[PDB]
Amino acid sequence: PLESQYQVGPLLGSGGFGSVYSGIRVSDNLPVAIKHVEKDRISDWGELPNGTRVPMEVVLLKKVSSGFSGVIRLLDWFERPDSFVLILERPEPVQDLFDFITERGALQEELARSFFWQVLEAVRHCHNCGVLHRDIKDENILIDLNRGELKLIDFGSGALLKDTVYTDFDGTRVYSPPEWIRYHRYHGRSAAVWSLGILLYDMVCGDIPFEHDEEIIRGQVFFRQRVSSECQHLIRWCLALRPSDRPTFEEIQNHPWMQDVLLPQETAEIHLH
Ligand SMILES: N[C@H]1CCC[C@H](Nc2cccc(-c3n[nH]c4cnc(-c5cccnc5)cc34)n2)C1
Repeated sequence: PLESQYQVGPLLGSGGFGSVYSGIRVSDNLPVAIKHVEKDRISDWGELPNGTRVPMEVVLLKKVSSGFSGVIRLLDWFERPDSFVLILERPEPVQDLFDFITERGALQEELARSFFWQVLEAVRHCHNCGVLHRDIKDENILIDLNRGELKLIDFGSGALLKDTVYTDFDGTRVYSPPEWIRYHRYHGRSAAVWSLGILLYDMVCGDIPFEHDEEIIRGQVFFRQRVSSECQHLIRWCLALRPSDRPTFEEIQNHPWMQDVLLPQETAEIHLH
């Protein structure tokens, strides 16, 4: 019975992903997040190592949950008649990147550098564990306001990482690559890099670069804020129209703009405290 193991708090939010509540594990008072997703709303299903029907999200989460905490870890999960309930780690105090950007405006490049680097590390961790997130965006990353550490959330649109083409997509369209818009086909890593380009622009400009399909397809970036030439270059590289023209993750992290990143703690002391 999960109803007695957890003290349910306020609704943190709801949307396509379902409904997520703040919670507290009664045994040790550990802060937690409680996510409800209706079975009717789940189209992507997977198999547990012990042979059982579970949402793919659970499968993916299990594969990425462990030491490296760039990703919010799954602590436990329950099946109900018409829904699944996930119990997830919850940092405190916390704010998602979307709200942070909204309230603070465009981020100083030193801050964006640290945040972007942490996201890259988190995404690399996922890929190394055979998991593709498919919905990297500011709304899906949490900021531990005390430690300056970022955490990736919501694998409800994710999939197992593969080297062949994806022909399905239920992520955020304005973060999706031109090859999806045009051909309904994309490969995991190169598509991820595109979304990262969108994210980086978002960090240093205060808003997303594209709104309509035609803009994504044209792939022309204009800067509304003062942004260094190095940063502009990295962004334009990630947003290359041709997937094969985009940088690998190693290439991104070796880019000149990516050098001399602050540690999470230093980042918090300077920018969050
Ligand atoms: N864009 C917003 C929409 C509302 C959910 C979320 N906000 C917060 C706020 C504090 C903690 C967590 C939190 N702590 N731990 C978590 C684990 N998973 C999720 C989550 C969010 C969305 C979809 N799936 C899972 C959220 C959390 N999430 C992000």
